Amino acid sequence: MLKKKQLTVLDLHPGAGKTRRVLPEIVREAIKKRLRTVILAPTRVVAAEMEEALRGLPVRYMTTAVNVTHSGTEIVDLMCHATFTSRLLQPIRVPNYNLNIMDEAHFTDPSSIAARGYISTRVEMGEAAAIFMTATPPGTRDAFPDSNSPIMDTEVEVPERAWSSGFDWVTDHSGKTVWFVPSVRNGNEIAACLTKAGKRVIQLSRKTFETEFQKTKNQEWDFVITTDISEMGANFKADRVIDSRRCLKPVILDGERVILAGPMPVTHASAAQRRGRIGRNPNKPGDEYMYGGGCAETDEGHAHWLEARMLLDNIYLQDGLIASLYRPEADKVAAIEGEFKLRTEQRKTFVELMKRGDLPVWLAYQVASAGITYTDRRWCFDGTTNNTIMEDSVPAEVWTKYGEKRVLKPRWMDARVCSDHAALKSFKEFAAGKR
Ligand SMILES: CC(=O)Nc1ccc(CC(N)=O)cc1
Repeated sequence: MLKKKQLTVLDLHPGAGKTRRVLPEIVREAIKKRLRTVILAPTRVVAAEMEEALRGLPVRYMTTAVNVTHSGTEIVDLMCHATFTSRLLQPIRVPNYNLNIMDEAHFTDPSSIAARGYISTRVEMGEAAAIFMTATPPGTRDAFPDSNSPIMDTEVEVPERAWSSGFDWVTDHSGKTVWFVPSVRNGNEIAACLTKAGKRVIQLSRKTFETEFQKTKNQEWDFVITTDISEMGANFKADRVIDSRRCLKPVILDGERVILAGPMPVTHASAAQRRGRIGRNPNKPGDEYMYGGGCAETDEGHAHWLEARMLLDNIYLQDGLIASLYRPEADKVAAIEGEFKLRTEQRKTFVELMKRGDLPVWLAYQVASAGITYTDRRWCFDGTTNNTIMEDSVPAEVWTKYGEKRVLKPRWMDARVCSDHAALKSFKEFAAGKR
């Protein structure tokens, strides 16, 4: 694998030991061969599990998620997918790694897609080797891959709202269930319904994942209600998955606004990863996968692939060259390569709107490409009436940094800034000049 110009897809089935058995073998060989290596974890939770798998190996953990004291001499770096892409974007030196290992390489967040595009382009140029570790590579059509133990697969109507009757099988179960929902708001309704029925429920989503994931180890629970973030190597001691088979798809409308379309079917890769949370123990056959819908290729035209092009257009590679997306996922977007390349000062604004601003890539780009500076929040209030953000069925209002109460009416409307209470609270803080 470790040879220049090689990209290997390590596509062993879910639970086959890619992280705990194969990765340490690859890292030992890399260190022996004096290959400057990067390992990319999707989340801090996985970064901490990798330290356990790699313990005793000389690895520099470029994350506060790992409390270890480094030799200072390590030639293997470990960081999150997003950290890698972030550093490429910023005026910070990133080694031209000889070996690029991406764990959970199916992750479809924009920074992950961009990282795959950058790495696969360096491999294509003959500069680097890469290993993409995932059971579900891009364009996989298999929702039912192999497992460590047999799984009971059942197609069944899954509730997506509070219920009173008709779903006894949900609550009659005496084990532990991981339930994939299409949104935080949908999970909140199901969680409230299960709690009312006497169940102990933990909710996971991207913003809460590190804190709340620890509760799956520290407290007894009956249900975990999670969004798609638990497709990225989240492990549970569960005997059932309930899968809505539904997700939200961010869609850019008329290059003007972003909607959260759906819910709509998941990809085959997503369904396989959801299912792959169970069947992991060869001594515990008969874990259950209950699924409420079919699969479809809902990544086609999904905003994450356009946002990945916005990131990759702004990453230096060589002179004026621009990294291409990883070939198997390159047709998911219809962008003109280079169309999002920003001049130095607009690029800095773009980066800051994403890092400190915590704005979606698309929205960060619209603001930066308009020549607006990071702290200039006038755009949050001067949009069309149809861009009015609502809070409890009335227009959302903030006090501006001038101390004037104004309706939130952004010039560019991205549904992700108000998809749940936490998102809207954050965007209100942004519009008010509070970060
Ligand atoms: C947002 C923007 O300024 N331009 C844009 C380019 C291409 C597309 C189509 C696609 N899904 O690939 C959508 C939007």
